[PDB]
Amino acid sequence: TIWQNYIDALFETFPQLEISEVWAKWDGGNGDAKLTANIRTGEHFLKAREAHIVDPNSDIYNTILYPKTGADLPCFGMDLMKFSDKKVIIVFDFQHPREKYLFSVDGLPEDDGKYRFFEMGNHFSKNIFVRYCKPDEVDQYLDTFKLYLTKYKEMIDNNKPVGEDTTVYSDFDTYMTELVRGYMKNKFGEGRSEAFVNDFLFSYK
Repeated sequence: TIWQNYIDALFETFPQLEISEVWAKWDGGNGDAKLTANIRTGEHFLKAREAHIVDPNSDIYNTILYPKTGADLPCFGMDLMKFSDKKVIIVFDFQHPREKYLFSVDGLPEDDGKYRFFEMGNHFSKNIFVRYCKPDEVDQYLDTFKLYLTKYKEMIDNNKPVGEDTTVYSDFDTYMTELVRGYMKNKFGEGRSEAFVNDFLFSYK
């Protein structure tokens, strides 16, 4: 995968997040598409849920860390998406569970507001990070990603949250579910795509 350095950085920062379930291994596409879905658990987190899909023209790593509750911490989410042979979109952010709550982190870049990608202040922070690039270029943004990870580890470590109330994340998982799902439908079928979104991606609704 073109995302190996991101994945390595994520689990260097959070070595406690160990695979607790391999939720799915699926073939799809022409199968020439392979999907891996893992649930990871470990100190300070309810779960990290990691989706990784590859085919001849795509490489998608979609992962959200859901911290334990009661410290009002955000999730950390990323959608690292090679979607064609020559194109990638990279998105990562601190995604707060509370609707309409504006979050930010001192010392991180702030989006300039030139492009309207996501609803700022509603499960996306001032520091939303969105870039398009070539597959050949994806590590240009690795250093910035590592800085985000450093700030997230600091807030997790400072707070040591212990709550296990998954309903904290209901509004967030509903919102993300509502946010065509063309890729998944085309490759794995309408049924498996629906199960993937509801039972794995956003299962706290």
